[PDB]
Amino acid sequence: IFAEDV
Amino acid sequence: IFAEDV
Amino acid sequence: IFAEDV
Amino acid sequence: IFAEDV
Amino acid sequence: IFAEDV
Amino acid sequence: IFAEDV
Repeated sequence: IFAEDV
Repeated sequence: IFAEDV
Repeated sequence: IFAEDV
Repeated sequence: IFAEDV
Repeated sequence: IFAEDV
Repeated sequence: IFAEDV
């Protein structure tokens, strides 16, 4: 899993 | 931005 | 708003 | 998996 | 079961 | 905002 909020 | 690889 | 169940 | 971004 | 109220 | 996942 890769996840981000940017 | 929200992004994911799952 | 981003919401999920996976 | 639960996820939420707000 | 998913419920989302906005 | 309400999210419920069951």
